[PDB]
Amino acid sequence: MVSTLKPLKIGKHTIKFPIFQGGMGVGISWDELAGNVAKEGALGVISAVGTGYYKNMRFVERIVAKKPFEALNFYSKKALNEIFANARKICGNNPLGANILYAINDYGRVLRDSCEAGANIIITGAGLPTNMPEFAKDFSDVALIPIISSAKALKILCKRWSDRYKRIPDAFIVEGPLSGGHQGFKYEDCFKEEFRLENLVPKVVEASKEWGNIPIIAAGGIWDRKDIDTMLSLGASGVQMATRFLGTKECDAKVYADLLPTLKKEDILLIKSPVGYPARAINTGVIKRIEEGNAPKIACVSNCVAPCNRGEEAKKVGYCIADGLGRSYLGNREEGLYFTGANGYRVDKIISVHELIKELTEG
Ligand SMILES: Cc1cc2nc3c(=O)[nH]c(=O)nc-3n(C[C@H](O)[C@H](O)[C@H](O)COP(=O)(O)O)c2cc1C
Ligand SMILES: COc1cccc(C(=O)Nc2nnc(S(=O)(=O)Nc3cccc(C)c3)s2)c1
Ligand code: SF4
Repeated sequence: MVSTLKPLKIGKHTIKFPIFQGGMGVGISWDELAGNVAKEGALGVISAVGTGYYKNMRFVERIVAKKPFEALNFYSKKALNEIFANARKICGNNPLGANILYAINDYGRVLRDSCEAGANIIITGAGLPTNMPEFAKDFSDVALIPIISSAKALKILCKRWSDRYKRIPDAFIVEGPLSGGHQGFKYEDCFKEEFRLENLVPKVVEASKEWGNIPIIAAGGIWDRKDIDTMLSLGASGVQMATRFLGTKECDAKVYADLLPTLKKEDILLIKSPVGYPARAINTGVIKRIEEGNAPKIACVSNCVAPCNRGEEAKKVGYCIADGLGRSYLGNREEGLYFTGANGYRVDKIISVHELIKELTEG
């Protein structure tokens, strides 16, 4: 209840604690997780990726081979609407974010869908999102947050946004190479000390100085209050954490509650991805199937990312990311694809979102 962490302003919104729960697809950070996180006073973030899978394709107009047909159904507006409404049944009008990656067919469509669903903040990575305000202009109060890997990207994004829209980002998330999901670094760079989050954050904060000290949120490998305090002492205004929340009871992908307490460090690895960035996965499910010669058949149905070119890169790397993550959300241990931060092996007990926030904020 008593904390020395101070509330964080992002645009017109305020969160009690300077903590983001990072967005996680597919079906990992939806209404239960984000709702309870926001209820606790942190920023709950709803992933807008693969919402067609929500409640086993409850809100898709067409299904092929048990998959949402095309990007209009993979990124389902009605599903997103219901997820946000259900989250607000828990967290009321407490701020909620919507996370949507840049490298998609229909980026503006999904951003505006998130705004119309009630998002207070849009968070976008997996690319250089130089045009978020173009699609946000009808929603003046929604804060816009790019995820970056470098101070150079901060400078570029601010200059482009300022020149074109007379607006700059409301915050920046700098994500390091210990994070879950995809990495904003080449595989070889993920292991180099120059790109450790403790080295990225000071550079991004110094670059931020020139544009009015836009708040900086450090993400990737942050485990406990000590890591939070380190990042804050390096100039960050807040932190974004995901793996800790991946190990909470309120996680919307229930499989993780059984997978994480058994997870060993040697079973976490960086793999190739149809998205075109290294992805940090657990060596289980579809990965194992690929190595046995029983890889699921690949034929693009959901058209989930532009860099893949409708199955070309999926066939090259050996798996479809939409199919695998959807199967994971639907409970497929044999063929699901499972992601984790580097810290995933440190999850022993599955605890409540409430006790996690208490651990992170007490004192
Ligand atoms: C399971 C999992 C799924 C993720 N999916 C996404 C995603 O869809 N979009 C995104 O921007 N980041 C994604 N990430 C990255 C997180 O939002 C977060 O920035 C990162 O994991 C923070 O590091 P930590 O996990 O050590 O706290 C994912 C991370 C994990 C662990
Ligand atoms: C449908 O495709 C899917 C399925 C699951 C997850 C995703 C996804 O978008 N995964 C992510 N993982 N980390 C992300 S990050 O934006 O925080 N870092 C980052 C990473 C790379 C580059 C830059 C600039 C920043 S995005 C997409
Ligand atoms: S084949 Fe490629 S573009 Fe199509 S759903 Fe799979 S990963 Fe996405």
